[PDB]
Amino acid sequence: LEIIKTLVECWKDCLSIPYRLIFEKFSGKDPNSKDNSVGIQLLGIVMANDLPPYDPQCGIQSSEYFQ
Repeated sequence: LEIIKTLVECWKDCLSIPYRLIFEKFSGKDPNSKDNSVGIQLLGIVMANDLPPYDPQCGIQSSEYFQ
């Protein structure tokens, strides 16, 4: 996570932040799995910078994403 944080923070120039894999990280079910933690932490990293969440024209409708 630290490596990725510095990677994103340093190259804020040509990095198309990819969703539709962060999404599946926190789009889990089965409330007995610490598996959406990775997606939450990745979104927290991307939000630690000034990077907009969900960058609309990259996939899923905002409704399902944020739900």
